[PDB]
Amino acid sequence: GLMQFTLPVRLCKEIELFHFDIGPFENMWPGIFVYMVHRSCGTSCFELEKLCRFIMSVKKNYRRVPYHNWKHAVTVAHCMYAILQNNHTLFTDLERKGLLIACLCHDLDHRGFSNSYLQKFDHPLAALYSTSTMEQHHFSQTVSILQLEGHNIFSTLSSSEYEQVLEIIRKAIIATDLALYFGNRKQLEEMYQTGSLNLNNQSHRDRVIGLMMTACDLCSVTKLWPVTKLTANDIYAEFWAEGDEMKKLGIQPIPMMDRDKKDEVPQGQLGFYNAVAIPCYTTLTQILPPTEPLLKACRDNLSQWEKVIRGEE
Ligand SMILES: O=C(NCc1cccs1)c1ccc2nccnc2c1
Ligand SMILES: [Mg+2]
Ligand SMILES: [Zn+2]
Repeated sequence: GLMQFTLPVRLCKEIELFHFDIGPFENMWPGIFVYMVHRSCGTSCFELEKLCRFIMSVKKNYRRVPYHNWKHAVTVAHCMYAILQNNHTLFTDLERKGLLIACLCHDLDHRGFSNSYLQKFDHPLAALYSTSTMEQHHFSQTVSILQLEGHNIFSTLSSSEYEQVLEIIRKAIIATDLALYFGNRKQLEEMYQTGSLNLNNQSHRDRVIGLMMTACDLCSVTKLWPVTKLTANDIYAEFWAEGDEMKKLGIQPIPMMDRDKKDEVPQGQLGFYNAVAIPCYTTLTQILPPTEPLLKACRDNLSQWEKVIRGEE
């Protein structure tokens, strides 16, 4: 009960900021996550024996892939933490619980390949789940880990609260499918401008939670430039592995994924910030004004990519 986690001073201050980097010390990340659940949720939300056992089993089931790894899990959980702490009264006790667990679990057992590559490979997961293949898998893996003896961190919830928390986590993990972002954001942009957006309307909250999930998932573009630039490397390490695996199926991959076409990366990053990142954080700032720093940092990184193109770095 009286056992808090404390970070060193600098982490303790920086962790409250959207652009916080969780750092290179793997052994500190579970502590960081627990610190965030205790501050976001309460010391009371989870039995700490079970939370620790849940965290270390989730970590075990992330793979040693360049980007879609444990560090990404905790980085995405941190971004959700910054949004929840900056919007303290807009979210239920159940949503703050569910959403940080959703983020930590959102890419469980990722192999570093797009849904498109699973479909073209004809992977068994593609037979089992026709759309949002990896994301239906990540939710399935979360439910598997929650069911291990000693891991049900939600055990103290009523029957109905339990079903609600697993529904929040399912929708939240499905929403990380970028293919669903475009429709979701458009619907949110219309609802906001026509003035019909209503946070007491569940269908509306669901959509807003989807946007948050996309925003947290992409939060690499919202870091200080050296973090953004060095994370892009890991992201492209995966894209190029997949491009290589496409060429092994006798399919020329899209330029983004072709390691032969590295030159085109800066322009591809511009399109990504323009088509995806900026619209995402713009719409999110409109619905949740206190998330303006994510839109600001993203605009800043777009400009850095423009400078890279103009040969200035
Ligand atoms: O998923 C990416 N590109 C393919 C698609 C975009 C939209 C729908 S499918 C992508 C591209 C570039 C990134 N740079 C940074 C972070 N995340 C990134 C993610
Ligand atoms: Mg994912
Ligand atoms: Zn992710």
